[PDB]
Amino acid sequence: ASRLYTLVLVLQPQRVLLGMKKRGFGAGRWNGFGGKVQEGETIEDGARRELQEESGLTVDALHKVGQIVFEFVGEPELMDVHVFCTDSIQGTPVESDEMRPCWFQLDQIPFKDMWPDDSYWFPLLLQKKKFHGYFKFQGQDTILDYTLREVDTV
Ligand SMILES: CCc1c(NC)nc(N)nc1N1CCCCC1
Repeated sequence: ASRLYTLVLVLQPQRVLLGMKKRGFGAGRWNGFGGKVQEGETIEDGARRELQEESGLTVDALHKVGQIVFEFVGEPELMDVHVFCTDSIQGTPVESDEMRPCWFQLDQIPFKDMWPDDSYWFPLLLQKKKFHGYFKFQGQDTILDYTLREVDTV
C-alpha cells in the first residue's frame, strides 16, 4: 500500500523558499515543507498545516504541480508525495523546531544538499510543468530506478 505525504514549494519569480531539516527524517538536507497527511484532513489541508507548522506561513492558493512515488527497499509502504507550489504567501517565514527557512536564487538551488531526486524533477517545477515521478531508493543517497514524465492533470 502507500502513505500520503505533502510537499510545498514557495516559488517566487526570482527565488524559491527552502528549509533546512533540523531533526528527524531527512535531517541535514534542504527541502520544501510538508510531511504526513493525517486522518481527517484533505491532502491540501495537510500541506497548509505542515507549511504553517514548519515555517509559520499561510497561503491563499496552493496549486497541484506534482506527484512523486517513492519506494525504499525493504520498507513496505510506498511514499505518495503530492507536490504543491505557490507564489503568494502570507507572512514572513520563521524557524521551527523542524525547519530553518532560507530564500535561494533560482540559479543557486543547493542540489548537492537536497534529496537526490530533486535534481531530476526540480527543473520541471521551475518550468511550471506538471509531472508524475517515481524513484526507488536504496537507503537515502542511491537512486536505483526512476521514471519521470510531464502530465496534463496531476
Ligand atoms: C523521502 C521522500 C522525499 C524525497 N525522496 C527521496 N524527496 C523530497 N524532495 N522530499 C521527500 N519528502 C517530502 C514529504 C515529507 C517527507 C520527505
